[PDB]
Amino acid sequence: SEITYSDGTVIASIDYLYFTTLAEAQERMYDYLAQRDNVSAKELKNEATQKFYRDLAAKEIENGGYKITTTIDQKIHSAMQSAVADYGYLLDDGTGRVEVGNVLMDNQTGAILGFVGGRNYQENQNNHAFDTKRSPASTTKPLLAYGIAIDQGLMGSETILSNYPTNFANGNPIMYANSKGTGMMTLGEALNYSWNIPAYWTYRMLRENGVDVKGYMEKMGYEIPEYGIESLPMGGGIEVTVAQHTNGYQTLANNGVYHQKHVISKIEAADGRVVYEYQDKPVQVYSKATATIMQGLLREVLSSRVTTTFKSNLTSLNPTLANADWIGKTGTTGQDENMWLMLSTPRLTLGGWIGHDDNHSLSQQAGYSNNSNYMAHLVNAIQQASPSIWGNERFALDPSVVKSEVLKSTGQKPGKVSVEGKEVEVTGSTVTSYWANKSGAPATSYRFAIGGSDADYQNAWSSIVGS
Amino acid sequence: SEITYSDGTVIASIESDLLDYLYFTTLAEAQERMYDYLAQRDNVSAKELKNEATQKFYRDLAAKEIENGGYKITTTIDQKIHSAMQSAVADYGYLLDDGTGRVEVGNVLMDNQTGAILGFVGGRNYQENQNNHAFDTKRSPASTTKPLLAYGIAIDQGLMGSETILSNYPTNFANGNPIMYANSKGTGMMTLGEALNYSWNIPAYWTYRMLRENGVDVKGYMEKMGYEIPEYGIESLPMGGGIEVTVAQHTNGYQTLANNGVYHQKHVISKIEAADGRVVYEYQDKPVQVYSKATATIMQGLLREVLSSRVTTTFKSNLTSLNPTLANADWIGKTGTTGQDENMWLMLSTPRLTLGGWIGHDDNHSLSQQAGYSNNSNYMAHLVNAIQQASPSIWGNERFALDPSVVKSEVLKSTGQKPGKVSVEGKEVEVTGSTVTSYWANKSGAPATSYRFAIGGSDADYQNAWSSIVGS
Ligand SMILES: *[B-](O)(O)CNC(=O)c1ccccc1Cl
Ligand SMILES: *[B-](O)(O)CNC(=O)c1ccccc1Cl
Ligand SMILES: [Cl-]
Ligand SMILES: [Cl-]
Ligand SMILES: [Cl-]
Ligand SMILES: [Cl-]
Ligand SMILES: [Cl-]
Ligand SMILES: [Cl-]
Ligand SMILES: [Cl-]
Ligand SMILES: [Cl-]
Ligand SMILES: [Cl-]
Ligand SMILES: [Cl-]
Ligand SMILES: [Cl-]
Ligand SMILES: [Cl-]
Ligand SMILES: [Cl-]
Ligand SMILES: [Cl-]
Ligand SMILES: [Cl-]
Ligand SMILES: [Cl-]
Ligand SMILES: [Cl-]
Ligand SMILES: [Cl-]
Ligand code: NA
Ligand code: NA
Repeated sequence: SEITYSDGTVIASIDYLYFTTLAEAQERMYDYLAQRDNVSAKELKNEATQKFYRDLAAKEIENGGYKITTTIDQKIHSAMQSAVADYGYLLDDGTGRVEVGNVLMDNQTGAILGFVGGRNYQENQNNHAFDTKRSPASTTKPLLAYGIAIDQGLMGSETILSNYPTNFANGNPIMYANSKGTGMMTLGEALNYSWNIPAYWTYRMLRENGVDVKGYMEKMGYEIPEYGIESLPMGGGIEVTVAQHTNGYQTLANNGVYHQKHVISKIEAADGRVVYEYQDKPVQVYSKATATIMQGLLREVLSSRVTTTFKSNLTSLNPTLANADWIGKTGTTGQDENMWLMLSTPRLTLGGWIGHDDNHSLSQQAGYSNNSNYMAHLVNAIQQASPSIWGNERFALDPSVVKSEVLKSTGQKPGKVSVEGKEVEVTGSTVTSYWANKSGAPATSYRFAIGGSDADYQNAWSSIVGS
Repeated sequence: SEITYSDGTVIASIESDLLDYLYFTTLAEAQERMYDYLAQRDNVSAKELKNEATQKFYRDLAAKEIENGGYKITTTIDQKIHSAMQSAVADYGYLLDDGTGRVEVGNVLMDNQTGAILGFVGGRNYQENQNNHAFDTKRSPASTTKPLLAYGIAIDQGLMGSETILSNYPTNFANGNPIMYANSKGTGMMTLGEALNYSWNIPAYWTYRMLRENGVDVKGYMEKMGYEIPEYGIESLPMGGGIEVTVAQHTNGYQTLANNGVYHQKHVISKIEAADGRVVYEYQDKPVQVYSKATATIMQGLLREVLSSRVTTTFKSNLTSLNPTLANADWIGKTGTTGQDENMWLMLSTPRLTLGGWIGHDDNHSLSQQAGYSNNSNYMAHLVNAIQQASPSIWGNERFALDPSVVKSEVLKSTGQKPGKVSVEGKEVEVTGSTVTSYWANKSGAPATSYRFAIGGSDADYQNAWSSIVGS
């Protein structure tokens, strides 16, 4: 039995590359054998059956004469190994040795071209790309809060949300770093800064409208045991591998269309019948309008440089590659335990995590600076190895996107609002807001933003009233 | 006659003209030193020397003396470094072109302890454009003025400390126009750290306004650093309004802050000696304490955060990517941007060196929006690295640190002054809250909180501020 690269080159006969691809090879054989023997999912639920079928899948691979075709690009995977050997030291920050996981994924197929499993398989065998699960934190926000709210037509690109101080149900303040919050802001600013309260209100709105949020997340392969959590949009109650989470940003980057992640393409018996072949099941999870609007937002998350120095780092390493159409989002857990940076061009998504195996804190700036700088170095290694793999294509608004002229101040169409009895003529600076519904944005009404108390609205309307 | 590098290697021999940047700059300055020495030797008075045909005669005589004579001219120019600077601009200059044309450039590397100029960049390519953008060009230093003319003086005079609050509330010039910053009429109260990081304008306006109300001799300070500003009675002076400088002079103001407040006059010539042994000129060390050590070291701490905040420069990010270990040196700096983005400045120091940097167009037209935020910052990280590669210890590993004379005060985040009770317009109030350490350069430290706790701000501003404070 043999395991090969995408081109056919032998990886090995039956150091992360071996164990990862063999393991997935095995899971594939497992499904196949259980299918071959008509084991129902009840018996499959059973633990000693599980052990038996696992063992049988493994021997079937050793004893069989199987050709196992992987999706791994040798040059690219190899360059990624070198990148982490050469530049992994950039992660270490005086909190101990910082572990890393990266998965490089073709956005149009979901194939995985290469990955980084950890700083050094010899030193530490944990596989941080495929096995370790950590809260994805704020990188949850585009997928589960904002993207869904837009796809449902509850929100456009320049909609306003409350970042006024507010409490969880226990009465503790919702915090972001040191801040209890500020006031109204646009989706764009909420996203660039990664504020927490606007995300809380958004998911709260989705529950109020009874939106099938599980539907969305499950179509991307996400398994979240409990959706009834106030901090869910922030990453609370969620734990994901780098591979699975990469698959989510693949969905946004591929114009809303999911392709299931995979590292095994084909398994052929000695006589050459396919025991397993990868079967494309493209799923439209977000509308093309919603995914393309989200792309324009996530472009500016990087551009703005508020929570990541990535675009600066990359410019200094390779100004040409800095000009590809990068979009992305960062994540940071509450005690700086885990940092994420997810990056896409139209062709590829590169998911990246860092943290400690025992879950203890990183440095304040581990995500903003170190992982950003390490990931720029990695992206540049992938380029050198395979020089047009990223592409210079641009993300663009889908024709079905609807434009609205809204007031900058309310994110809604200008007109008459009643403000404590005195009805007023809301006028002023306007912007183009992008929506994914039919009618675009509504007329401005008193409760114009996502979230906010009465005290907040009093206060906010006061400022707008300074006409 | 020969001009050499600091180590004695010959840059060039000087011959009469028939009828790069490095040659003409050093020659032009050698000539200025010979001018001084000839007027001297002939006892011409500096009033006699205001006679204009007399400038001409003594300038021509100084040119001739060098041409004819057998003079050894020792410059301060470090050959490997200067050479690395010329390669860096040739290799990375293109990073400055942003779509508005051929972006010109001036850089001056200075030793903070002596004022010696180790190297410079005169421009993009002497053979295409001979204008010397390091020594000749004068442009507004824009916001890079603020630490020198506004905040550093106010701290020095005891009128403000590291965590003093200043107004950024909307305010007008005397002519009724709003003071603008980018596109913003302003915000509210903010710390000195925030005013400096974002480079707001209203806090500098109020700072200079204070200095003027106090009768502070701002001119005294600036002139001790060699700055020539014809009119100090300008509202926007602390933003760079009514100031034009060369990169060499302006690098010298930053050298003064970096050197714990002690100015050394910039120079490119260290010695002229004749074949017979006469030393016709030798650089005389003349250190001047322009700001106190407490002020300069306080200012150093704030300028460290200007760069690390990355608000108006990507520099520390660019440099981290090029050379992480070099990025860990103790960098401090300030950016400048003129109103229409005509001119971008970035000034950088470690304890050992100051590197000034300007970009812009010879004809003064606009650069792109991010020319200084990103392009200059990235080109200068490349320059700082090339200097490093040429001379790996030259930037040094020393840290900037508070002088012992600095006075520390425990102060309210919200007011910048000691906690206590305040006349909040009938209803005496007890001000409590978040505490921070504030550094002062005086004897006594910060005040107890007064009603008017900030630099600047109207009656209505203070109603607004105090209302929001009290809400605890
Ligand atoms: B975001 O990563 O910028 C901020 N996220 C959080 O604060 C978050 C992360 C994990 C669990 C819960 C929360 Cl609120
Ligand atoms: B600073 O460069 O960030 C802001 N400075 C200016 O706005 C300025 C520049 C030159 C002349 C006058 C002004 Cl206000
Ligand atoms: Cl590997
Ligand atoms: Cl391959
Ligand atoms: Cl809580
Ligand atoms: Cl749900
Ligand atoms: Cl999952
Ligand atoms: Cl639920
Ligand atoms: Cl697979
Ligand atoms: Cl950018
Ligand atoms: Cl609709
Ligand atoms: Cl030169
Ligand atoms: Cl004066
Ligand atoms: Cl001057
Ligand atoms: Cl005056
Ligand atoms: Cl000189
Ligand atoms: Cl002689
Ligand atoms: Cl830093
Ligand atoms: Cl940056
Ligand atoms: Cl005190
Ligand atoms: Na984040
Ligand atoms: Na500036």
